[PDB]
Amino acid sequence: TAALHIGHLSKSFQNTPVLNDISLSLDPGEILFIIGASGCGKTTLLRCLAGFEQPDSGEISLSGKTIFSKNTNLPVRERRLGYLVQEGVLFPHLTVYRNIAYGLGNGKGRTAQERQRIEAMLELTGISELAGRYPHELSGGQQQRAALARALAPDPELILLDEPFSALDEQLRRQIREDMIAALRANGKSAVFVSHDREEALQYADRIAVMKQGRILQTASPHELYRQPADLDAALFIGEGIVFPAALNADGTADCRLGRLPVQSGAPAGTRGTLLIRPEQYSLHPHSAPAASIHAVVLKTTPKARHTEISLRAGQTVLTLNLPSAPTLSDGISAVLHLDGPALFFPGNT
Amino acid sequence: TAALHIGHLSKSFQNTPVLNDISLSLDPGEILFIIGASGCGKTTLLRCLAGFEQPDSGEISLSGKTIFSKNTNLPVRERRLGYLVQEGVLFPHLTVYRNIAYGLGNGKGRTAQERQRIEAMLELTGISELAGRYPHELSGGQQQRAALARALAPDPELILLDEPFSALDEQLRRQIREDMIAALRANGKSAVFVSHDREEALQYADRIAVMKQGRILQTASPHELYRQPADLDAALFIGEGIVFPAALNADGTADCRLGRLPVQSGAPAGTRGTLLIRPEQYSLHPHSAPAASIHAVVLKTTPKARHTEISLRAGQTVLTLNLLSDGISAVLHLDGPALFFPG
Ligand SMILES: Nc1ncnc2c1ncn2[C@@H]1O[C@H](COP(=O)(O)OP(=O)(O)OP(=O)(O)O)[C@@H](O)[C@H]1O
Ligand SMILES: Nc1ncnc2c1ncn2[C@@H]1O[C@H](COP(=O)(O)OP(=O)(O)OP(=O)(O)O)[C@@H](O)[C@H]1O
Ligand SMILES: [Ca+2]
Ligand SMILES: [Ca+2]
Ligand SMILES: [Ca+2]
Repeated sequence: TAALHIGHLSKSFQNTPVLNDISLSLDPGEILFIIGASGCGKTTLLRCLAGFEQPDSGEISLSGKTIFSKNTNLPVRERRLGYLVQEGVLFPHLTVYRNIAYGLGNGKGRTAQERQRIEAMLELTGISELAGRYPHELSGGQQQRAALARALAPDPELILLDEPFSALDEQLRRQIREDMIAALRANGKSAVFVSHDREEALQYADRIAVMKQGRILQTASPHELYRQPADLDAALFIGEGIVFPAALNADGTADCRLGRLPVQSGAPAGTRGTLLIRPEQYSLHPHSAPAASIHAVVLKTTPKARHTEISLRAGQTVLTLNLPSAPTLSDGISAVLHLDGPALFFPGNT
Repeated sequence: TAALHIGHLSKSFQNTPVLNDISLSLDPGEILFIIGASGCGKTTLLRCLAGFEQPDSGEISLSGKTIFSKNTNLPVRERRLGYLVQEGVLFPHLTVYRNIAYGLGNGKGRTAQERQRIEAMLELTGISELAGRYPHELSGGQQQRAALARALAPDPELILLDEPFSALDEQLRRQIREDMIAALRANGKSAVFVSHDREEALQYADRIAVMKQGRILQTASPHELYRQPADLDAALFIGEGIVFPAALNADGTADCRLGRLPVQSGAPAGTRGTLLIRPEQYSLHPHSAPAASIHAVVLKTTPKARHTEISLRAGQTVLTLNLLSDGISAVLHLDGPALFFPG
């Protein structure tokens, strides 16, 4: 998948303003991430789209149909989208299986086709052995995965996922996220993810909308957000940074306590502001010979948002490395791989 | 702080084993992190400590007093610890102010001392302007912080914190955890945190217990857990790693297709195994000319699991970086330009 457009949307609770003149589009098949500080309005936005909250002005359209505006306000039932709530509350008196079955057909999961879709959701999320559990019989991350499976089962053209993975250990989240998003993309599905995992957003988002106090500071690709953030607030939200008051010079540097540093800016010389350094930009020299120095050949370089993925031939194997930046090889190909420190060795009774 | 002793503790549900021969110890004022894959038994362990669940076997003692055993089983209200449940669960019919007041004195929050302590908790967690709200008027991360404020207000000698920060954006979680753990340490408090944030555990834990399928895989300092893991299983849970089939040599190197690499092991030469390299150990050379170079002097050097914390006098600042004798001269390089934001 669905297109979505939200135009000038605003929402207040009593004297409490929360969404302030928000505009946002989602293209068919697009994976959009919405991120921002606690309390900035993410869940309220999703609830306004799904019809659980009523905006007090603005417009919302979904796949070419107005669903909210000065003269329309469709019931939740008439809004063709899926919405995994941040609470992920399951029906207490239903089994995991029957929770997942709920949004398919008559809800009972008696048909072979339902059984097969439900089992596929259980396998994706790694909870097949818990199909007969009731929700009170589950850990926090097991309950989270069952809620995710139930949301995903009907495979809506648009799905809104409000922190679908926040209770899950890293390796688990990484597997589910990759398998799930590949499958959404394979099927042309549109999705909006709320996340506060910076690496997740940078890796998987087509575009990221960064919110602050009910407004959108910036909506951009991961590469543009990270390297060309609109604001210092956006820059600090998307990554760690070390900041100093600074005065811009005319030669592409700025002065700060640390020193005179090259800086990306087109503002006039004499502008005052703040300069930000990413911790990965620093190194200290000289350096000891590395534990191992190996000769390597660069096969392929692929820029990502905040790193470059390098394909390598070193010794007699090929590795892929993620590094803050690419090496300068007068050759374009000839490099030296360093290992810092001993590796670990495990005798592996496999 | 209060010391804690858990001894050969187990628990099954129905006929479903969930905690299996847990032993675990906490010295006064120690900060322990418990981590492990989803379903491994972290919350069940905490519930058994707090008396919400009853173990089948084993002993729990608190500051030297046996609280669970074959012959003893102190009710919840009698166990002198605080416990922040992974759901948080605020009292829905009380404001945030009265929720945080609840564990102080008569719960009314009418004494100047109570008002002061509630203000301290509202400020630590950044929710001062929400203190008049009810829980259903709050965002998920605000509800989480109010629940944390409520649990921390009585300042118990032992506090159990099951995922107290999981709904919070990075800057917020960093500030709250730095301020709060510094305060706990300054006051000598003992704390057990459950987390799945690896950096967090490695930075703040005095020890980390890694659980797997109901058992303790390894309990150790962050340095030991990360640099001497018990298990390729434990190694990969605590951090990333690139692996290679390798064969052990006798000079403390291992053969693998990448080369003859120095390795840490005591095993017998000839042992075939897996070599594991952490991503931080890799670099590719040569690097580009640096955008800038700043002369620096090393002030101090604090070893951590994945890096060393170095204090440096450079230009006209002191900078502290995660990246050598503590008085040496060195040069800081900056790779690429910094960003500049007009005021
Ligand atoms: N009534 C019950 N019957 C059977 N198993 C149960 C019951 N209650 C909990 N469990 C199981 O106990 C195991 C441990 O649960 P616990 O909540 O302690 O895990 P956790 O480590 O805190 O998980 P997470 O990281 O997902 O929060 C889980 O596998 C869960 O399925
Ligand atoms: N009934 C209400 N009355 C007044 N303010 C409310 C009410 N409900 C929510 N809010 C406020 O609206 C703002 C947006 O809340 P929302 O749940 O959308 O935030 P969020 O970005 O999802 O936050 P988090 O990251 O903490 O989950 C918050 O500051 C919250 O306190
Ligand atoms: Ca939210
Ligand atoms: Ca748990
Ligand atoms: Ca070989």
